[PDB]
Amino acid sequence: ASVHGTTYELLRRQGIDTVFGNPGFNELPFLKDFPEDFRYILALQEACVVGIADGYAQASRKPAFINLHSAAGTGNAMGALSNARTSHSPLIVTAGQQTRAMIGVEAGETNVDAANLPRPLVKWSYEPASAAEVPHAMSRAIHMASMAPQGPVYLSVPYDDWDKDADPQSHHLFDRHVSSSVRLNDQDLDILVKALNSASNPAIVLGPDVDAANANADCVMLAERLKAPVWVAPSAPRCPFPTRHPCFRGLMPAGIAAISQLLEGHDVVLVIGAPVFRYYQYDPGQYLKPGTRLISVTCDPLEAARAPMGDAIVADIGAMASALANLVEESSRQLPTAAPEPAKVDQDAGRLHPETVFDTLNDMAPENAIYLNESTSTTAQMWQRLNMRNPGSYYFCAAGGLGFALPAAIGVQLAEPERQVIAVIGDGSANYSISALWTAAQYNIPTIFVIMNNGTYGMLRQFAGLLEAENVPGLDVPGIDFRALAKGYGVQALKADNLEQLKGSLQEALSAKGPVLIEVSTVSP
Ligand SMILES: Cc1ncc(C[n+]2csc(CCOP(=O)(O)OP(=O)(O)O)c2C)c(N)n1
Ligand SMILES: [Mg+2]
Repeated sequence: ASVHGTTYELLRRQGIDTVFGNPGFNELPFLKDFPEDFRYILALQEACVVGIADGYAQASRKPAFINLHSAAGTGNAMGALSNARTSHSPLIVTAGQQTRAMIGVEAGETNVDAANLPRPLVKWSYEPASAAEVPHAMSRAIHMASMAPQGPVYLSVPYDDWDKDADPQSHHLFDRHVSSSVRLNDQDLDILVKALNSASNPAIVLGPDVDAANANADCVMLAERLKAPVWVAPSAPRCPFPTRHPCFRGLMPAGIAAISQLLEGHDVVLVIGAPVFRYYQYDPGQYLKPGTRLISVTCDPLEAARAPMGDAIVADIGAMASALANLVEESSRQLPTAAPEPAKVDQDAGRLHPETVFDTLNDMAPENAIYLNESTSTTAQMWQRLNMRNPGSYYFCAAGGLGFALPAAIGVQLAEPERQVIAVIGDGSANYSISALWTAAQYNIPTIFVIMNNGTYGMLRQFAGLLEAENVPGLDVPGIDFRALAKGYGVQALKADNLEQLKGSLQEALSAKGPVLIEVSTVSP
């Protein structure tokens, strides 16, 4: 049968038909004789490779298979893998390794200490000891990434292994299925349910793993029965709730003191699918005001152990959310009032304000559109001004790693052809993963790229305001032509220097059959 044939049989039997890669010499014996039932998505830089696969996996809610070249190709993808760890993203990262006979010699393209290079961003890293073990190793790689908490995994395979004969017992791997859909036992669950019904002013914090689980609808019901406000946890990688539902309270501030003040007055605070408050800024204070008890449901033991406060349960987010929403009694309390409609900012005929750009997206864009965010100074306004009523409608780099949104948008749009993907990316952020645009052109993935050009790293200048950071170099990015960049990679390029220009550009981009980039002149932060 051979390792090559057996592995490709194992991948299809495990449901994988797509390979996101940038080719290399160690990868040719694996890439050769490519099965007709598989499809290869090529990106020009390995950060783009993983980013595309990442968005594809997050929207599909299935594993994604990557093929990179040795250490150099693995190294270029490490920033993406960092984002891919904090988003519990099921990624099977494979890298070709030199012939076993020359690894000790360290011949050119040898990945030295290969399993250590991904760490500590990968749940599992491995280099098989024997060619016939490779399929088994791939099997571990798939399940490791698939099993909760979902995470990136790494497998280095010497290129001489693919032609060798596979183990005849490797066929037992093909139909292996491991379940993680677990929930709290009835006795402890009923205790929790009794505490939610007893709470006089409960509150719900929802994290990215809620959207990863597609537990949004269950979380809506739970919020309705509890008649409880709902916040999305800070540094949110995803949107787990309808942003215009009367219970939704918006994006929590990323500060210790600021979160405990918001939570003050709620006896029970139920967190689901979220790390227990990840803070960006140092806002020292009380983690919790007195009279507030916190219960956290998480798929990740690291999150449960990490918490500075509260109880925690390590279970499946989907199974827990569905159990809690169907078990709780409907509260007599009145439903919370929907947050106020956002105000319209003054907009002259000149450079566009971010608020105006987000309002124009909301009226113009489809109700089932998918948004992506790498405009770091405008996140607060984007959450307020974009009505996202459906799951899988928002993605933001989980670890804050720039270069995610542009390639990921191509991956999401590939995963969801029926939904229109609009990526709002700031200037400067677009540079990290710029080559990915080519993949959208070559495969005609019709992602819309909206570039917010202010000529600066807006968030960095704003933050340098918090604290007296004066005379900080490297904060301005003047003189980039994004329409020229989009042409270089074959993406149709549009511009928008005013509102009417923006309105027209958007209507055109929505009608386009190919990818489109719109460079937007925006006002400085
Ligand atoms: C890979 C990486 N490099 C650098 C940073 C630091 N960083 C955080 S926000 C930011 C500015 C982003 O620029 P832009 O898209 O213009 O954002 P805005 O003007 O909206 O703040 C930078 C450089 C990062 N988070 N990740
Ligand atoms: Mg900017």
